[PDB]
Amino acid sequence: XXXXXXXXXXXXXXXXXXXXXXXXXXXXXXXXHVGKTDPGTVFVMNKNISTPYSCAMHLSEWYCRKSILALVDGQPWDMYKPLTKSCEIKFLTFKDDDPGEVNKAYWRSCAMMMGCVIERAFKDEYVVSLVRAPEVPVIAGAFCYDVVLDKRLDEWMPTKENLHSFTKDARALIYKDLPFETLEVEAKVALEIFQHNKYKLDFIEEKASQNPERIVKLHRFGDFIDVSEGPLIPRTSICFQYEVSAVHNLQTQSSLVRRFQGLSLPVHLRAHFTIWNKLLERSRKMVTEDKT
RNA sequence: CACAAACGCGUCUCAGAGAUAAUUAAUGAUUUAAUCUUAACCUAAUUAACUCAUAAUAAAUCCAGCCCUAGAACAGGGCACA
Repeated sequence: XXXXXXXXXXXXXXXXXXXXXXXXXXXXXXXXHVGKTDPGTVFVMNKNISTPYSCAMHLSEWYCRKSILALVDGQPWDMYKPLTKSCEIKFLTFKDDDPGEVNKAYWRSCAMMMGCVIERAFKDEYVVSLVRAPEVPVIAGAFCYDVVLDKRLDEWMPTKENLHSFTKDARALIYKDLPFETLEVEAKVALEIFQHNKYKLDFIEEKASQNPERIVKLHRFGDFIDVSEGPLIPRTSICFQYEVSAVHNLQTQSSLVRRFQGLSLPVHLRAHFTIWNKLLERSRKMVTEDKT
């Protein structure tokens, strides 16, 4: 499973390098960024596939480190979202009155993150087998990560120490400080990469083919790749803590589905350890609910 | 005593025990048939110091900010954070 993951990561890196090469082949472009977040700001630079986060860096280190999301021409985008021609750049943060976008992005980042973690733990033991299902976001403050496993994992029970170890590895990758990557790829090469995952194949085939856009955004964290229609968390330093609350088993059309669920911590801030235990209980209860 | 504080002039408390002092008082008893608290040896009893069966001590790893009978700073305490 290590050779297949290394070959898939090498094929994804070659496809990302080829797409990036063919898209950035012309390095002559005009990027004008003008808008008022704080009072007015006017800047003009020449680059292709320009990053608004680099403009945040251009302003100062403070607004840079406090940058979470980027509102462009009224449309909310990730800070890694490339800009072209004239654009109006606004900096959206958690403390702002509109938590929704950064919240959704946060939950989708947490789902992805564990998408990597579980896989890495499953790369520790060759006995286990993992197949990723689609993820279900919940605006109630929940996120559900769906997956299916080998029969051996169906026979063997998920002891508490296990999930604790998953949490430890999650925090490990959290303080490892690994930057997220944003790739623009065709549905074809993507289909080829996701061939080993049936649910993702069905996802792309059914949903993405109906969509007029053949350009899909692949978010890469470590050796893990995920499909996202929306913004991602800026860095690994943004997420202070993570926890694994509980799992569920659903039976549909004579098929079994294993759904893992947990919670996340915004703006690197926790009130106390008591309210943390309370957050554990709340987490598990929200897992028992399984909102849809 | 002109705030709810600090004081005595006011009130309360003060304890075993073990061992040895230098004197001094002995038991069976040699060397030296007697005698002898001593040479040996089991052993009876004797100020303060010299010591404790013990009483005070130590859960670091956030503490912004607001307060305190706490306070030079610091330290200590208390305030139902985002």
